[PDB]
Amino acid sequence: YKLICYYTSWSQYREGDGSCFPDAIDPFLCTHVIYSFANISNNEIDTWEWNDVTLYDTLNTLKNRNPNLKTLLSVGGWNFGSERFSKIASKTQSRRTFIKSVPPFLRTHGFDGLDLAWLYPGWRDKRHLTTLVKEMKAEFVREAQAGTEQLLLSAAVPAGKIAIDRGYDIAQISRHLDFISLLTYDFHGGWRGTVGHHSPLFRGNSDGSSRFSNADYAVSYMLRLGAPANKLVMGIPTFGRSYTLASSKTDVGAPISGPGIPGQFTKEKGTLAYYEICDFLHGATTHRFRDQQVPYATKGNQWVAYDDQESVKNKARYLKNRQLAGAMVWALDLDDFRGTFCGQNLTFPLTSAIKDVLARV
Ligand SMILES: *[C@@H]1O[C@H](CO)[C@@H](O[C@@H]2O[C@H](CO)[C@@H](O[C@H]3O[C@H](CO)[C@@H](O)[C@H](O)[C@H]3NC(C)=O)[C@H](O)[C@H]2NC(C)=O)[C@H](O)[C@H]1NC(C)=O
Repeated sequence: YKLICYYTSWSQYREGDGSCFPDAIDPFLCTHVIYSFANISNNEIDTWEWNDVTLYDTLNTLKNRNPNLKTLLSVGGWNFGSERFSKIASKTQSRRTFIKSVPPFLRTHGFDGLDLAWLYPGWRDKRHLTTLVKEMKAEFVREAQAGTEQLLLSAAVPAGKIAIDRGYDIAQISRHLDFISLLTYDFHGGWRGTVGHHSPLFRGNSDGSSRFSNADYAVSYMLRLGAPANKLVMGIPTFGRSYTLASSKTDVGAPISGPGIPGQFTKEKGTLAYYEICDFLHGATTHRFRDQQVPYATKGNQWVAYDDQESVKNKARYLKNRQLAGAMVWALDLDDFRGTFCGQNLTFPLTSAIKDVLARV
């Protein structure tokens, strides 16, 4: 089984224990670690953070301890204008220059592959995404003639039904990618004046309008569209989403006035790292959706939807039963990487729980 784990560049700037450097990553925890977000300048892949070149080095040294560990660099991301990706891929001239620049860059900094994080191509881009993947892979195949291990090519893909149909020719890109990570954790969040869970595993017989907004449906849909199970990786979040209650109602369908208050360390409205949630739980009321099989907690006027060891192991058992390639974890830096916030002095409690299930099966 594969255990793909993302590490984010900006997590280094979090104050106190919140600060996370590649240095803190256990070399034997994940099978693949992806450094989150390279930029594109002059139509060539390039660094993002001022000290990325150093961090790349720190991350890749982990391979000295675990020679089997693979690392990839992800291009794109949320702060990267999709319109920018669109303009690059749409023009053969720009596209070819970008593709040409990747292998040398990856080789120079010690990466074993590239992860495409074009966050949301429109319907006009679907065709160009396919071309980008095909041509990028053809270049990786050609570069391997030089005697080195062929570069890996992966892509992060949203799990939303509409998003998939609109910009992804799954049947086509699946044959060129080494693995596809399904972002099965963005099924809810703010845009609606109601409370809800962003990463439910199952539909939950309750509501009906959105029988497509759960992990099980997304996985089944990808399998139907042509993505081979041995190339599909299910995304499991290590963070939680927070909301500010508009009333004293906390049950399903409770009104919302907006995202929750920022966390002490992550300082981003609407999200909390798992280590922040562990602190939040003290004095909070915990609940769990039996149908969706995911928990949520409330305190004062704050409502949090998250994943714990149990929900995470459950999702791991699920992808195993569906014979998928493995699991993907968004943000090792959002898990209790120090292991000093969530009681048990266990570092990476969420990621380790996933590894445990995958290790059994
Ligand atoms: C990722 O790469 C992009 C593209 O190289 C980079 O953004 C670009 O940065 C340029 C220089 O900072 C911007 O040009 C600036 O300078 C020119 C001439 O001096 C001005 O005419 C522009 O108005 C000015 N730009 C701005 C926004 O003020 C260029 O416009 C900008 N383009 C884009 C699409 O962003 C970006 O900084 C880099 N990301 C990081 C984190 O370094």
